[PDB]
Amino acid sequence: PIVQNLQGQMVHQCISPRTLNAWVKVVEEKAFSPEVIPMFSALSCGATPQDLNTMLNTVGGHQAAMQMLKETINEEAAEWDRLHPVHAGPIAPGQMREPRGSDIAGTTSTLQEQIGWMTHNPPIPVGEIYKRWIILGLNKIVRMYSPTSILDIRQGPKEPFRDYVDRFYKTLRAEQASQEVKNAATETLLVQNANPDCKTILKALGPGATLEEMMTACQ
Amino acid sequence: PIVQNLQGQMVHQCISPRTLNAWVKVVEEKAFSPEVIPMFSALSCGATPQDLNTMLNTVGGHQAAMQMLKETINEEAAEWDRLHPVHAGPIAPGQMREPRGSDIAGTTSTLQEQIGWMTHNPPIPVGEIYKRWIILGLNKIVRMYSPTSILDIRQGPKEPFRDYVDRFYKTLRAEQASQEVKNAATETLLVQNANPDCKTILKALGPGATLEEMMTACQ
Amino acid sequence: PIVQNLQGQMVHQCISPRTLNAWVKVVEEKAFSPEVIPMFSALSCGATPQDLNTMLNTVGGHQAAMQMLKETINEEAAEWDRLHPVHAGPIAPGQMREPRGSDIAGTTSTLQEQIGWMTHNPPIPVGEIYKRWIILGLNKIVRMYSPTSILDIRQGPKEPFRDYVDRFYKTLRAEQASQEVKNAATETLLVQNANPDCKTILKALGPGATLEEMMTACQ
Amino acid sequence: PIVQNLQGQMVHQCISPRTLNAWVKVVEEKAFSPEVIPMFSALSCGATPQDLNTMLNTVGGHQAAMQMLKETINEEAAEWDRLHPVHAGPIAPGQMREPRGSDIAGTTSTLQEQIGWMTHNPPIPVGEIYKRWIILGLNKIVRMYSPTSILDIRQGPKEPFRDYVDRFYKTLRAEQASQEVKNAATETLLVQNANPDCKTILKALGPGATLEEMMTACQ
Amino acid sequence: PIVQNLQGQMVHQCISPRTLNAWVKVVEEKAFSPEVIPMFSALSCGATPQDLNTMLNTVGGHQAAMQMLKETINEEAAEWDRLHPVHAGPIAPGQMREPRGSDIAGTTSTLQEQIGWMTHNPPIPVGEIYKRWIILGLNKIVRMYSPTSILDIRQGPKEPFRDYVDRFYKTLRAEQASQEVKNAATETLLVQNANPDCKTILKALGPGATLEEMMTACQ
Amino acid sequence: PIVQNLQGQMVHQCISPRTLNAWVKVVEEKAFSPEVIPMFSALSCGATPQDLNTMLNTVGGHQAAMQMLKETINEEAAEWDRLHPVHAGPIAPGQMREPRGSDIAGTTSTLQEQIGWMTHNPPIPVGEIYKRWIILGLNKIVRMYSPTSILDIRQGPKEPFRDYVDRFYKTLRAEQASQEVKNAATETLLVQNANPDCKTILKALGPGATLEEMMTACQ
Ligand SMILES: Cc1ccc(Cn2c(=O)c(=O)[nH]c3ccccc32)cc1
Ligand SMILES: Cc1ccc(Cn2c(=O)c(=O)[nH]c3ccccc32)cc1
Ligand SMILES: Cc1ccc(Cn2c(=O)c(=O)[nH]c3ccccc32)cc1
Ligand SMILES: Cc1ccc(Cn2c(=O)c(=O)[nH]c3ccccc32)cc1
Ligand SMILES: Cc1ccc(Cn2c(=O)c(=O)[nH]c3ccccc32)cc1
Ligand SMILES: Cc1ccc(Cn2c(=O)c(=O)[nH]c3ccccc32)cc1
Repeated sequence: PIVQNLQGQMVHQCISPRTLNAWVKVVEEKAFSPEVIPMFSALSCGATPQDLNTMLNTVGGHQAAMQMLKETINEEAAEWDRLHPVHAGPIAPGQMREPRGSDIAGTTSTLQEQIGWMTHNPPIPVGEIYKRWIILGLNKIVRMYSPTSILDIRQGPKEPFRDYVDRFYKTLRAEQASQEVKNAATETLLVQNANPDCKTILKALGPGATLEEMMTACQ
Repeated sequence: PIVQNLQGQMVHQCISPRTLNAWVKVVEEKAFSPEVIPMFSALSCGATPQDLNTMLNTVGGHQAAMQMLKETINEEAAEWDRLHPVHAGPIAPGQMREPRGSDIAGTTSTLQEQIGWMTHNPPIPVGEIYKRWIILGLNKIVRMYSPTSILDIRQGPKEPFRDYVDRFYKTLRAEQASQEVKNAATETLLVQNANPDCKTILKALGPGATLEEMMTACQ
Repeated sequence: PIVQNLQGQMVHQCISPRTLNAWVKVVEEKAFSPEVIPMFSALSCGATPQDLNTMLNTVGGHQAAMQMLKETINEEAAEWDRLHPVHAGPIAPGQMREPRGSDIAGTTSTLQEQIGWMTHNPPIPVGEIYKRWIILGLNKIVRMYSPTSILDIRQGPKEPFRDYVDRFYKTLRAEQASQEVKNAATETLLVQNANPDCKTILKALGPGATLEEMMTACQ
Repeated sequence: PIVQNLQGQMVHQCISPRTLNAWVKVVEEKAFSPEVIPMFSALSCGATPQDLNTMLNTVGGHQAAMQMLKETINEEAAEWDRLHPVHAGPIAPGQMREPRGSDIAGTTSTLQEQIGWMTHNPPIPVGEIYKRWIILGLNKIVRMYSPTSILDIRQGPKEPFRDYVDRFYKTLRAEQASQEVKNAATETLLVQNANPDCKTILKALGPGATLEEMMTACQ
Repeated sequence: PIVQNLQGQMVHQCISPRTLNAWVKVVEEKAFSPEVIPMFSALSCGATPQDLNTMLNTVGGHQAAMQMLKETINEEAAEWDRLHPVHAGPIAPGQMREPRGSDIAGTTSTLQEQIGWMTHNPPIPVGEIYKRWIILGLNKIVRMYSPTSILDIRQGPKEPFRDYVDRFYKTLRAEQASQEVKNAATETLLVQNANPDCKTILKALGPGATLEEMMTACQ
Repeated sequence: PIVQNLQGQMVHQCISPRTLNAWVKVVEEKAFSPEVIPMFSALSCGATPQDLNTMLNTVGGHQAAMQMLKETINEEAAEWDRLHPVHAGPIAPGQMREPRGSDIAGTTSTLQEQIGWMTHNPPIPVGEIYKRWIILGLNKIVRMYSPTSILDIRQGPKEPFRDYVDRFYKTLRAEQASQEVKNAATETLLVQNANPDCKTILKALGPGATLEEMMTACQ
């Protein structure tokens, strides 16, 4: 990654063993559960494109997912190239060349070039650009691997309401419902899919009930 | 987080793998037992709003709780906006814009803006403001998930007094009794809910007994 | 805590995840065995009052003990206030206010105030003052939770002498005998409570025997 | 390794215990699964040739592989010597000698010489040169230890499509198919080797289907 | 401990959680096996007397040993006081007082005084002095807890010679034989205590055999 | 060890708990398997003689090996003294004395002297000299503890060739065959000791086959 030292200049540091191991293990333990994404983003704070490739490449399973991710990355790279075409022909001696999609994705750029872009004034933030493409890809994967439709999350006759809501919102997160929909579901699908007893209590609370109020009601 | 380097300027550091892992694991092991809150506060020492979101987002279960927390955060954000309305229309070139509720909660502000606020002279402490909202939310959750009323904590006939008081005060903490009430209960509910034998000893000590004195008495 | 950076000024650092975890785990594993106290003292080296509260608050069990500790802290705070009354009425603009008991215990003071006191020239060492109160409290707890009187530590007929002395001194430590008494017991209670065979050997060594000499004798 | 200190000069640091242990353990757990290579590359970020030898030498098993790697390294060294012959006869007093193949591989050069080369202006990057030779060798090993031809990866009658694609791409990675071939296989061998039911669905999608589309289709 | 910062002045650092935990665990796992001593010495590199007390106090078992150690420390302290008597009466304002035995052992000196002594020019190395007393004490303990005389280490009829020599030298180390005796035993007791078969081979090698030669002979 | 700080001067640092623990554990787990040696060398990067003694002394078993190592060290020390005799009689006030063998081995020199030698301009590298003696000793031990002659490594009738070559080269490493012999064995003993079926294939490849070619052939 690129970090500020204790004196305030932006320099390259090696990715740490603790970072490498954290990411491998989270993938091992959680696969593409949705909370893996924010972990990825945090573990790659300051990453160069080289670093981002390192983290993805150190993953041993999930190779169907990694191939899908490559496809997504190529799509975004191709759109970058449409928006930001680069000059063919030789570089001005000693000067910074402009990055193409494949330079952002780290496949045609050197570590030195990446550093040069990211520490330019002002920065050409190739690490952040590539990270956004990667996350775009990873979210598609999360959605793909989500095993259950929200329509099939229904409260069991003996299932505590709390346990049911946990299942409901865990499913909506993986299915990647917007926050509008997450904020709205509380007045609709969450009640409809509740068991008869709690459905009756919830119906009676009336509209505009907070989730806290609904959960208290069905305790 | 924002830290002082070894030379005394306030700079942004990446959230560490050890921090990320600590929080995930405490949640995994303790859920919303009350001691989780002070751990959260300590693990997020110096956090930006981005960092606070990271820590909350890396939590994989408890999604009913995380939705309730969003609701709390929106409420506080809306109150911030009532108290501190911001100018519509374009920013003075190169100048710091004022933060709205959603900028404090990190949903409409960039990391760079957050840093700018938090390292201004004097600071607009957006990390601390958002942390307070989050903790407000988390305490509601603790109270919600508290499984037992203090009225149902009664000393067993063979239950050592110490074990009973531990249960009593653990329950009061989760139910979020004030310190007035915690300091007062020792002369009332704690005696009433004791077993017959210890109740008799405690009754005889007379009023004004310390908890240490009560515990010694029923040893 | 407050630390010296690599350049020699006194600055605030976040309490580390390793520190937080160390303390929680020592409490989990050892409860209020006496060696917990020196661990507490070492883990809170440089602590502000905020830090000390953090460490105590992160403890999930032992709530009877934590309530007793609050009582002790209030007692010491009240004695501080008797010895060092503070001016009512408004603070001199920009100047340091004097700390009350509850400011030392971190309940009415901000982190910024605490830092200001502790890094004043010369320091008002609020972290060390509060730590002493806490330890005073913790020692009471150790003594309370000590399960056995020294009078009931007697050497078994087949019990190796070494194992017996270990039990003896472990018990005296928890019961909080002075070092005078620890240094004296070797000529008295330790012999009296030994088994017949070793009692005879010890009696014959005569007075002024070191513990090393006594232990060699009964090997 | 050679690192930038907090002041911006290039200096030698000892290889860390965490690094040493990481590499030994990844080899212990994964042998020459393909994801071991990018881990090696990341764990040896900034390595001198001495460091690279350390990491290889600390491996206790896999000695057939380590012998094959020596052979590869000798081959590359011999090609370096063909391209970059060095002056026989004595060194200019106080001046930097040019590196031979065996100096790059760390077998005839001292740590001091290695440092001198790598921190020259401009650097003679002996660590990166040797790392490339090592990786060249390691990839041969991965391919050698790959247990299954891609022709034998066929979807089971009850095998979920996702699980089959994971097997397929894991195998192609170890067999070291190019990215052209990985990007192409999706329209050919992957369909042919699918089970009858999914083969029919895939055939009907038509050509130009993304892997995401294929995977959705056979869900 | 007292350390050199990154700028070259001698300053006080907090004892680390990793250090505290290392020592507790080595004692837990190895008790007073002889190799515990060099671990103690290394873990307390740079220690103040306060730090040394911390490490000893954090030990929960072995209280007979800790009492014996106190006795040893008092003996050395008393000898220090005989050799280096201090002026009674008040300290020169602002000046360094001379350390008594109990100031070296950290029982009558403050951390600030300890630091003042240890960073004086030239240093009064109170940490190293106290460490020597402690080690003197610990060696007595090792010897006390050594379970077997060297006279009872005899090679079994089916016991490999190597395993026998390991037992022999492990025992001599705990019994604290000098290096003269360790270097000499190879020509005497080690042969005498060997089994008949290896005794015959060893006898025939003749005098002046190295341990390597003896071990090869009885392989 | 002696390290470069973040400002570029050579200073003494305490050996870390992580280093101490790494070495003890590698010895516990691997004994004197050959890969232990390069681990030792790496873990003692920058070591003073004091540090080297620490690492050796913290080893609790293998005392026959540690005695043999002492003997080796005395031999090298005695040869140093033959080559580099030192002046008897008093040191020039304030000046650096020359190191004898026992000063290099850390038995008659102080830490301060060691530091003085190692940070002299130019350095008298006593840490590296002693490390070489130690490694010389350790290699003898590896060879001694090697359980099997290369003549007894023969391929089983159902033993995969790869598994056989691993056994072969693991044995040659412990027996400490030169690289000439390791590079040569592939055309001789490795074929002769192969099973009949693979022996026939190998014989037919003809001379000059790489190990990669041989291994492919017998797959
Ligand atoms: C066809 C294509 C698309 C995108 C990439 C980017 N990329 C790398 O360069 C790399 O080393 N590993 C990667 C792992 C997983 C996804 C993309 C990776 C490569 C090839
Ligand atoms: C409707 C609404 C309210 C509050 C927030 C703040 N927030 C984030 O921005 C985020 O990334 N994760 C969060 C996790 C748990 C609670 C609030 C989070 C978002 C949306
Ligand atoms: C009545 C009373 C007495 C003392 C304290 C001090 N104190 C805190 O402020 C805190 O946050 N946690 C604490 C945990 C355990 C003991 C005292 C704590 C609070 C209340
Ligand atoms: C014949 C030959 C070729 C290459 C090398 C390079 N090399 C080292 O120097 C070393 O110490 N360990 C190594 C481990 C595994 C591969 C090559 C190593 C040595 C000998
Ligand atoms: C009578 C006497 C002798 C020596 C000491 C020194 N000492 C401490 O001060 C301490 O806090 N813990 C200690 C643990 C184990 C041995 C000596 C310790 C105290 C008392
Ligand atoms: C007779 C003799 C030879 C060599 C040494 C060097 N040496 C130490 O000084 C030490 O403290 N531990 C050591 C452990 C294992 C080998 C040599 C050690 C001492 C004595």
